[PDB]
Amino acid sequence: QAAADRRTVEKTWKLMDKVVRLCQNPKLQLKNSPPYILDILPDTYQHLRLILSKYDDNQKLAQLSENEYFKIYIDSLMKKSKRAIRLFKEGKERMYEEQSQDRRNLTKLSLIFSHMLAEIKAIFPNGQFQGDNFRITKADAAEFWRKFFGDKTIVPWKVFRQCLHEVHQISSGLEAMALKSTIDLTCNDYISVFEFDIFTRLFQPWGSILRNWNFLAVTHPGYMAFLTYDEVKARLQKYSTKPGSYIFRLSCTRLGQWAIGYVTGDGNILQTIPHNKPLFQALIDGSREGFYLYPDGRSYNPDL
Ligand SMILES: COc1cc([N+](=O)[O-])cc([C@H]2N(C(=O)COc3ccc4ccc(OC)c(CC(=O)O)c4n3)[C@@H](C)c3cccc(=O)n32)c1C
Ligand SMILES: [Mg+2]
Repeated sequence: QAAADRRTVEKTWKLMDKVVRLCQNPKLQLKNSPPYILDILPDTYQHLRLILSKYDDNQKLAQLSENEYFKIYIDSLMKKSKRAIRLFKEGKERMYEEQSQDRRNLTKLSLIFSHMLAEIKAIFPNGQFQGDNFRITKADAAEFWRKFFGDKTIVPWKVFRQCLHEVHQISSGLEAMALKSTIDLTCNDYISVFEFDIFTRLFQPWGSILRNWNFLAVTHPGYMAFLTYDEVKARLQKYSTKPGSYIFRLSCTRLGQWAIGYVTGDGNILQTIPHNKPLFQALIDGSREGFYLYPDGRSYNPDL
């Protein structure tokens, strides 16, 4: 990780600007729906401009430029922005085909950028680095983080995996690789305390977290990962005549929280946020009551 001096941070601004120009192409017919690069990248430049404003003398810039998280962040942003630029160049006319693999990769990158924005606003609230004070929401998860990493804001994946394995054993590399793609929202091969917080909130309780993660995100056909409210309604339309069809999903706008969509006996699509109980438990309760019967339309619910 190169040092994050103002020259480097500015070089990243120019790259993001290219991505914004490329995404303004009308032939693209880009829909205003989260994650929306034309919101995320400008807001990211703004937050970076804020951070740099605070580190105004030369002993502050030495702090910021040497900040391990910030060094990693700026390097990711530059790599992801170069990737996006490469995507349009190599994708050429295939970028206007709203269903092409080139546009799907652009959507993948827009999620990442969105996750990176939420992270930096969390780690640098109001441009001031607060990474070592970040309060992990689940207490037993926070015990784990402080025990093995203490004050750190960001941790190499390999380090994180070995320490997690001491407490919750991973069965295989394929599992570890699926776990990585789940926890590592920003796809930078690191685990920040923000990503850890999102993960242990989604798949609580900590004491059985890997079982919960497998049950919800690996083996459950009802899991849909990131969808907007409208996208949930759209996907369930084909099942509006099959009450009990349901899916559950995440929101890139409100990380760390689950939502469920399901079809009522009348053929209506309702969506609900399970406040104050783990998702696997809401699904188990929901199944018994007769609401959550056919995950994504299949004919049986996965075995608890
Ligand atoms: C039971 O009533 C609801 C259930 C859901 N619903 O299940 O989607 C959504 C809505 C409500 N909205 C919100 O409440 C937004 O505030 C939150 C707060 C926490 C959230 C946690 C997770 C989550 O999903 C991962 C969402 C929804 C999202 O981010 O998309 C959250 N939204 C937004 C979206 C919206 C858009 C269009 C119609 C609509 O009614 N609403 C209501 C009342
Ligand atoms: Mg990461």
